[PDB]
This record gives sequence, C-alpha cells and structure tokens, in this order.
Amino acid sequence: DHYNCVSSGGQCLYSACPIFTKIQGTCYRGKAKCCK
Repeated sequence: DHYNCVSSGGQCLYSACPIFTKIQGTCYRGKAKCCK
C-alpha cells in the first residue's frame, strides 16, 4: 500500500514540496513530499 510519484513524472523530495513544482499529494512519509 504505497504511492510512487515517480511513475506519474513528478518527484519526491525530502523537504516540503517546493513551489517550483506542483503537489501530487503525499510521498512515502509525511517527512517527504511529491512534486511535479
């Protein structure tokens, strides 16, 4: 039960998703965030 934001084309950083990218929801943990 996990979510991979890499297959959608977005990326998962370690800090809150930067405004330079869009929010694809959440990443593996709350400490990381997906971006696109």
